[PDB]
Amino acid sequence: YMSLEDDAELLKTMAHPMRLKIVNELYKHKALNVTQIIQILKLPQSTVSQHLCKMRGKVLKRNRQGLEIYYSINNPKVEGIIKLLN
Amino acid sequence: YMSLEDDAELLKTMAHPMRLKIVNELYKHKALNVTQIIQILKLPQSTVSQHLCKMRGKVLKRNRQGLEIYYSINNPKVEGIIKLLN
Repeated sequence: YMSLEDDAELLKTMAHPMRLKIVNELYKHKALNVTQIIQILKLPQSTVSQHLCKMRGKVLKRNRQGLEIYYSINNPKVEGIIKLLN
Repeated sequence: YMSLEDDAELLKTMAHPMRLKIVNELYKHKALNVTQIIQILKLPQSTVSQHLCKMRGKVLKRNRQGLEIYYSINNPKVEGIIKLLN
């Protein structure tokens, strides 16, 4: 059941159009900082930050390089799903 | 062809433990009626029917053969995702 709950929560977290767009970009670029993500998506800074915040942990991993914060996919399942969808 | 919104909505519809169980079972048995599903999941008919109702047309296909109504997976993305999740 835990494998099912984990998986259900993963899908739930990814289940938003702009979040899938963010995950796809991270899949295409491996790792991106918030500024880069904003640039590509052309969305309000706060919109991107809100999405990244909700995704951090189960879908994305956060890494700090200097003063920049880099996001990348934190689970092989996420990458597999994004590939299947695009 | 499916849009970004269709993909997000697909994940949202599958984002429930028992729904993932249902999809996995259909993946393994190919065709199952409500009674077979209720007996496999060991859940109330009310609960199972609601999940099937929400999934029909987006995640699952409803089929009729004589007096029997059975479900199957006809969306490639759904099959692809359930395989990746196991």
